[PDB]
Amino acid sequence: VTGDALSASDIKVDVQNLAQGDINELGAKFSSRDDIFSQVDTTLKFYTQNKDYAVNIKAGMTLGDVAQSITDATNGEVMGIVMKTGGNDPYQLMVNTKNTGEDNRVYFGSHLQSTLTNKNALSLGVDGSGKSEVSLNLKGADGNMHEVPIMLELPESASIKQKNTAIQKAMEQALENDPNFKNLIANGDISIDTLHGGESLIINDRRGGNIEVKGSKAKELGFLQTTTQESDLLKSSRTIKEGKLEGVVSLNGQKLNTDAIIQAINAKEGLSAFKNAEGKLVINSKTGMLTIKGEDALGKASLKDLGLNAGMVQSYEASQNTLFMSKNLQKASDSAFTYITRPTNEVNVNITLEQTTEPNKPAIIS
Repeated sequence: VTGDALSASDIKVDVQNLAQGDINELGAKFSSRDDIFSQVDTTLKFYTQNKDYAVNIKAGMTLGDVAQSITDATNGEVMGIVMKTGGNDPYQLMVNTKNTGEDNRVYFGSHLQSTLTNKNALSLGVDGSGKSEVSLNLKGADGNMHEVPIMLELPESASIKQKNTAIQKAMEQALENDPNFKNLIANGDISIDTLHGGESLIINDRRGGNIEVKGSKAKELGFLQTTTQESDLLKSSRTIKEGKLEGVVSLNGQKLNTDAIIQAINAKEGLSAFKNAEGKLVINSKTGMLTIKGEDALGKASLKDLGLNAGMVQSYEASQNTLFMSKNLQKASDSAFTYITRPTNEVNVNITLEQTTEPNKPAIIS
């Protein structure tokens, strides 16, 4: 092998890109690994390797705790690592992938994903009922859901890749042209990336808000799923205990056959509850926030029988802004080269790619 671009175990190899894992900063600066990361229970939501993960975070956890818990939630596929950086509080939480290749980008919050399987022409307009044939429903700068029409008159595409780019542009142009979205696209909270070599689009909202692709023509873009799953705020650890439970407890102040409790909860403004397929109490709040407390000794002692803890719990969405700022430092990406692309640097005639090469001066195995 000539130069320094690869090591093999008369062949000419231009190495354009190397395969990479993802590297992200998540969370604020800390003075110490031991400082408290969050004083509230909450969930860190992200998506990678085609899997949604929800890492539970408990009130009073340390930065060190959260780092490890990311690693433990994912079985080591996503590594929660602490790295010294700059400034007075040096410690910053990093979330880095174990693996290389495009499929390992980490998308925080919510996302919808498409798969185009044809290059047919589409016109995206307005149906005979006056409704957008395709529209994007996202959470706006004001905290309310809004509808962004997506219009597009596109002849047959030469490839699936140029079609998707076009859609991407259309969606990006719409969002940039709407007051409720202009700055969410500028600051990176809302993005629309292409993936799987052009075959797929992914809308991601790092704040975690609902995403919907609506309209008579959503299917034509290839969204199997057209809405993201609003994930529930609080779920008991245990089925509610059988028999006489006693005392008074509060949910955001509001005083109290897990059925009886459900009906009790639903009669309170901005709280909702239901019974799971496992028989468990699930409580929601409009604010994304719950504070559980016992209103008298017996209540204090009965929270465990409802599989609850005295404390505050927050939706990811409710706590994203304070606990979970994210910035990508390096994007997971496939390797790219030519005698061809691949999701790792190990290209098996065995070859490991180590560096890019300069045009007209490639690696020669001989």
